[PDB]
Amino acid sequence: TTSNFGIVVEQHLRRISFFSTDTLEILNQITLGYDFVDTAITSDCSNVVVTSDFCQTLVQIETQLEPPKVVAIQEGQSSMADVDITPDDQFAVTVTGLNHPFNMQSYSFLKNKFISTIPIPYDAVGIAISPNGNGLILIDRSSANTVRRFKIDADGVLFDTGQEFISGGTRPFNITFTPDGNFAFVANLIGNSIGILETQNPENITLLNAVGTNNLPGTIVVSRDGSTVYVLTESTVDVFNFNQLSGTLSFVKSFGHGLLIDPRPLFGANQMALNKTETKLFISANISRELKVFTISGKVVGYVAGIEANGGIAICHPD
Repeated sequence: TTSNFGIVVEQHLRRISFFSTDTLEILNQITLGYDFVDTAITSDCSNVVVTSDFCQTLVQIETQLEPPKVVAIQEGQSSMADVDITPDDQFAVTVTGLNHPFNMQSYSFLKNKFISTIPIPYDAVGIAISPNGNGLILIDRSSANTVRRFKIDADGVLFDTGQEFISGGTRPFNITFTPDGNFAFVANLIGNSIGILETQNPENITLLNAVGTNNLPGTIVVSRDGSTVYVLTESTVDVFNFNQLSGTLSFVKSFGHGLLIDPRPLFGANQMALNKTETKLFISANISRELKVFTISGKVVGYVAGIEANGGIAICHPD
């Protein structure tokens, strides 16, 4: 029972790998022959979820044994890409990938089945569930340069509020909450800016402002105290400080990962994660097909052996 590990998708091998945060070597490689996209992991740290696009199949696996044991394989109504889990670990929620129709789908970890399905707009990418427990869901709408607000209840039933909000810049692509659920950050992919939304009151969401970034911001990682924010770019990681009273993101510095990556074809899937000691960044390079590890200061620390990165990435974080 170790909690120094993570999981990464390799879409072209129709495979996934578990790797150690410590040694930086593979742990277990499960090959199921699906169209894999993104992953989530549980608070508990005990169960994982992987999605698939054209295969429209979600797989669930238990992580605490000799070799990792997959335990459910369900097909959804339609395709799947970004995933988040509710903060209580009871449900997993999925958003559309490339092939239509376009639906949001929730899945019960207890019942090991899907529970609700609702249609989402054509331009929908990225998903984020608030850690409050208030059950607010927000997704990006890339062509309407707006973000839309959804609901999931205690049962897993999904709802469409049809409330949309400016994203700050243009081509909103990925969203990430603060650990307390009071702000959300939207990566605006051509706008080259992060948007910042007031989400403490989900009946009254508002955009406050937007700070700019290097070319082509993909994924937002935020440290567990909420004061440091890391953004994955075509060429760099950017770090900002966040000020939780005034709602202001302040640039600190950037460093270049020297990797080839391209968010677009992974529909909102996080290609970066922080170890449990928020001391190092793990990056999943789409196109260099490498899992590189850096320190948050930019120091490169080394890559993992023989993983052809291609898709989402998640690291173990108990809490």
